[PDB]
Amino acid sequence: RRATDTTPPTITVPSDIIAYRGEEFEFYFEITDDSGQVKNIELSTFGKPLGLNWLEYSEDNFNVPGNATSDNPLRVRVHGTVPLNEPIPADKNRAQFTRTIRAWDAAGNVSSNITFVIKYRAQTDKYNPADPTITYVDRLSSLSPSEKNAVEAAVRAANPQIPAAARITVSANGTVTITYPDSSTDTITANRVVKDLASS
Amino acid sequence: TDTTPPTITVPSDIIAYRGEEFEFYFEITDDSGQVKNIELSTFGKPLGLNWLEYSEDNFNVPGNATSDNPLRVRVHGTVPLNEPIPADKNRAQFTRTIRAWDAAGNVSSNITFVIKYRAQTDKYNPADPTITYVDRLSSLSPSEKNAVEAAVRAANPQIPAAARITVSANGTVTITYPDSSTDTITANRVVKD
Ligand SMILES: CC(=O)N[C@H]1[C@H]([C@H](O)[C@H](O)CO)O[C@@](O[C@@H]2[C@@H](O)[C@H](O)O[C@H](CO)[C@@H]2O)(C(=O)O)C[C@@H]1O
Ligand SMILES: [Ca+2]
Ligand SMILES: [Ca+2]
Ligand SMILES: [Ca+2]
Ligand SMILES: [Ca+2]
Ligand SMILES: [Ca+2]
Ligand SMILES: [Ca+2]
Ligand SMILES: [Ca+2]
Repeated sequence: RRATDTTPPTITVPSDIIAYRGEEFEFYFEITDDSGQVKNIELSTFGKPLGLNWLEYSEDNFNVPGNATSDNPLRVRVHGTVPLNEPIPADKNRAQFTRTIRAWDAAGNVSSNITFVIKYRAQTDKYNPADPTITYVDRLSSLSPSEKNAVEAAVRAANPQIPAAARITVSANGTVTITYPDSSTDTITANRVVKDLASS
Repeated sequence: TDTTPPTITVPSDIIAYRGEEFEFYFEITDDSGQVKNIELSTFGKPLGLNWLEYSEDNFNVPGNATSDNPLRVRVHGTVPLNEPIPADKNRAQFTRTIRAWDAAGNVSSNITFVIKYRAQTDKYNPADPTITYVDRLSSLSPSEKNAVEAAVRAANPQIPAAARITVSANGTVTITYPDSSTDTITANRVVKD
């Protein structure tokens, strides 16, 4: 029987972390140690500061005997919100943060940093608007105020899954813009939104 | 023998707003106590206001038009939403005449009445919304624009539901009424940092 614990904790990372700007997300690390106890973790940029102040996790159940067995792993909930204005470069391949995690057991053994990747995307990547019920108008090239109100309400009614803080605007010819809270957009062409009342 | 025509009181300030139903009353009296009928015209010529209507309830009945209880003729209508408004507001009106007669056939002279009409923004005056706090005064977010619109709407249930409230980058609010006239609420009454 081995006199001392010389083996560091083992960490399982989520494989496909995807976050949308302005929306709360969460993911879990799973950690075990041959001793059954994990003391704490470190999120870093390969040993350097994490540099992501919006990322957080609970230290609940840290450094408790039996908190990290094979049958009952330590489950660390990481969560936060990618800032609304977080820059997305021209190549969306680049809209991600590669970071590292490691963990200590209660015997001074620390694991070697392993990577996880937080991919972040514009809100319109998450949302796909359904077409509204058609609004019938007097002039296709010049909607009235009530007709624009109606169009907005129709687009809203057809899409309850879309954020309430998204703003729906309507042009003179019934073209619909949905601007999500992160200012990314979806467009609905007028021919899918309005029809001439007299012709119909 | 009745030889004297009825007398007619008209409202002094008939003011109608485009697309919105108005109502007013004529009050008519005759010495006999009875008024037979009235006629609305353009100084005797056709009235030419097909959107105007009046009630003929209680016409030509004894005692329908006494000094104490005059004949009260309800007039109502809706000036067309797209009725053109002259640059000179003194011409934004219809000048018409009413005459009335008793059962003896004594007819009054043509009495003038004027229906003034105005854009819907001449009626509506938006109330202050609760202030919306924003991150950047010169560049509102979609969420903040939504909040601004919501607040303006909540403060103004008297403004037509069909009116459209828009919000610019700096929180300036535009209210566009059904007849396409507008009101503006300056940013300073709407947003704060
Ligand atoms: C939005 C953006 O530019 N994202 C980058 C990201 C950032 O540069 C950084 O992580 C935030 O401080 O960095 C990515 O690249 C890393 C390299 O900078 C590092 O030298 O090597 C890493 C190797 O795993 C990694 O490639 C990232 O975090 O994936 C690239 C990403 O587009
Ligand atoms: Ca160990
Ligand atoms: Ca989309
Ligand atoms: Ca008389
Ligand atoms: Ca009476
Ligand atoms: Ca006004
Ligand atoms: Ca006024
Ligand atoms: Ca709206």
